[PDB]
Amino acid sequence: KVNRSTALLKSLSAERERWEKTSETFKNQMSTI
Repeated sequence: KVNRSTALLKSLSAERERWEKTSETFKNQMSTI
């Protein structure tokens, strides 16, 4: 279904943004360990 495809597309784009934020947080934690 097209609606399901669009919903999962926007959800996975949000996941991409969240997980690149997680990656940069992981890079930040190296400075403090």
